[PDB]
Amino acid sequence: EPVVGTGASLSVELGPRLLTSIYDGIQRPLEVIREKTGDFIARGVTAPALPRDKKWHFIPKAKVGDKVVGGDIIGEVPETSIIVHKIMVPPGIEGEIVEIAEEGDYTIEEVIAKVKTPSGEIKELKMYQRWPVRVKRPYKEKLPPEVPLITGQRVIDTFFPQAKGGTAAIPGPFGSGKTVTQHQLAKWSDAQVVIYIGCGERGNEMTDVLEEFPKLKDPKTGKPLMERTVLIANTSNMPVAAREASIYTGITIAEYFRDMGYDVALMADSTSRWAEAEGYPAYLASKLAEFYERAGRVVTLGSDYRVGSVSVIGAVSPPGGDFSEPVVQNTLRVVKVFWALDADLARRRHFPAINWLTSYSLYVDAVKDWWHKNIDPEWKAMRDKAMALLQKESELQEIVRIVGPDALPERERAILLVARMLREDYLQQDAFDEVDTYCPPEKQVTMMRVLLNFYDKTMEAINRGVPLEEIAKLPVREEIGRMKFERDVSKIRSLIDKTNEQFEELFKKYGA
Ligand SMILES: Nc1ncnc2c1ncn2[C@@H]1O[C@H](COP(=O)(O)OP(=O)(O)O)[C@@H](O)[C@H]1O
Repeated sequence: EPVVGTGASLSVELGPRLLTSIYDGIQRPLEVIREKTGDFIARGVTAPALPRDKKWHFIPKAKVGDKVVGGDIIGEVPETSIIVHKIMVPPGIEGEIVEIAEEGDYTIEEVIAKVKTPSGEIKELKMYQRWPVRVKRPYKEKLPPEVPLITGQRVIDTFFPQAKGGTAAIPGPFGSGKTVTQHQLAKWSDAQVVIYIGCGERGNEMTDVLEEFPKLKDPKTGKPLMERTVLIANTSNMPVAAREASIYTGITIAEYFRDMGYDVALMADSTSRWAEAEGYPAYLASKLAEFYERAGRVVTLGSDYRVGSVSVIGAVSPPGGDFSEPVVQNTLRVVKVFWALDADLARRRHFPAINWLTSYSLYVDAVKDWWHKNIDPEWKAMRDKAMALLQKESELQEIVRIVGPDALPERERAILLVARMLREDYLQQDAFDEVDTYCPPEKQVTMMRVLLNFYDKTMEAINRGVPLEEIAKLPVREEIGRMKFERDVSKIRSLIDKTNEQFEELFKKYGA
């Protein structure tokens, strides 16, 4: 109960009823009290993490005489209408199943299986397990980044992708009302389970968490989002030790769902705060690295080949306006993706307000082959080409700030026209629209083809004396501006041929 080292069993419970729960930094339900210290040990107070009274349906998935290892799945429990809970042998336990519960209803303290280890010790297995939050749950192998976390947000999926098992940062307050991508990511990413550490601490970012989240829908199923979510609260009311520990608790819970074969998204909030008071400054930064090192897509423990994932999205909010010290410089050395939410884009109402010049993803090469093989062989070429055009536009805009626009040749005016179309018809996305709130991979590449083909044809036309003013008012342009609102991808695809012919009608009219 007490003991020396790093804590004496600072841990979490894992079994049916993690989903829909609201918790604190150390897994106590709807607001409890005070913990102290760390670096050595810690003290606690009363609350039961998972209900012992509630009865769960257990479907056995193994028989007497089955050999099992850590992570093997011995049964299933239908926990919400979205998520089947997978009952696994805890890590470090192996042997022969000598006893196993029949199908039926059971509380979580009941013994649903027994394992005889090779030395003969009999281990009793319940529907839940405990794990020290500060030790990475083990796995067979950490796979290299390969499969994108598909977000359905064009700028992210196309230009700044996150891999499943990857690490990403975004400017913080998740509760910030100036942006909604943080909410788009939670509901649309193709993770089955979300672990959310909303440490919104005061007023308008705290009671909006309670009794809206229960009404929030999971757009994929119609059912509520909380049926595939675990909330971890981090209020100003709470002790600084439980706040600190909350991310370790969240990522341990994420890892546990990963181990079942789920893709999970862990979203960690953060606030403009005074975190102050081992060779320090550098040490905390080294420990943060370790937290982010727990993200990954893995072959999980178990006898079946099984893959699961934890992807991390961390909020970042410096004390001041400037993104220099505390959290931001230290976070940006470890994360492979930064989505630079930009107050000046927001005021211009360019939405998602993601600065396409200051954001970055180091996963582009990691994920390209998944796109090429599954969606479009030209994904990476198109993406690179569109970015180069965005870079060119920005270089041109700088020059035109100095000398103005009147001296622009047709060619540069043309680059400006097409870059503007890319920004308006592709980067900008309407999270409030029934269609455009999510953009499937197949739609993203077709929209990109339409735009780049219009670019090719624009430059071909300039190259042949067609005035730009004639191209600017080509009727298909306005259809290109509305294609994000079209569900039918084949109708978007048809814009390619329509662009081609309209341009032919222009080559003709000029003898070009
Ligand atoms: N249709 C939309 N799609 C995506 N985001 C939207 C939409 N409408 C509004 N927004 C949000 O506005 C945000 C702008 O963020 P911003 O306020 O610049 O962050 P910061 O806190 O750094 O200023 C975008 O992330 C975007 O979510």
